[PDB]
Amino acid sequence: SLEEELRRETLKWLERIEERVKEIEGDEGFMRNIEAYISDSRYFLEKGDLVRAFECVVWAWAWLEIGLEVGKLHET
Amino acid sequence: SLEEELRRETLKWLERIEERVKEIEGDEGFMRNIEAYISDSRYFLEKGDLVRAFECVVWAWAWLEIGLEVGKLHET
Repeated sequence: SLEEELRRETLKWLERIEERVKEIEGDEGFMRNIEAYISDSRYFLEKGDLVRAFECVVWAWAWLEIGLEVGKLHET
Repeated sequence: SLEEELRRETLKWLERIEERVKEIEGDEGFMRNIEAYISDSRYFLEKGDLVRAFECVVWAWAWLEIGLEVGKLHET
């Protein structure tokens, strides 16, 4: 149930960002960080490390959202 | 045990940032976001919403770390 809640949220945000990353462009470091935590969330999700899996999806989203906010990233 | 793992990590990162926020200065929006998710992590942690509690601590840290990286925030 806590396992259920973390799995559902991780997958939800991970499926969203795998699409979202494709819609934005900009600073290559920001973009590399994004893919780096996307890869890591995917990897931990698969082997069942749910806390690290969720932790990496939130970092991926923060680099993405904050990148957009400060104009290091732009929608295509 | 998953409850244990989320509680331990949330508290650990929350006690660290409550100190850390005091050591840095800069852009007031960045700083307001930081305190806003610190407040929210504290609130969810207390009522037992562990996933949202952890989720807010990671956002608080990302605004802080990324703020430092892009030089919107500085160590005092």
